Amino acid sequence: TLVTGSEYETMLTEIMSMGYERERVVAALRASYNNPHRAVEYLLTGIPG
Repeated sequence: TLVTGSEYETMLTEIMSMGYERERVVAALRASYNNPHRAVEYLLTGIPG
């Protein structure tokens, strides 16, 4: 099922509270495949590009 974006911004907001602006995590989503948890584990490893 497709995702308009809801969960997306919800990833941001969660990982957000975790000291991760919507952009770092969403971009992390672009780098996480849309996943949030991975989005932050990404926030960690450090955005390669």
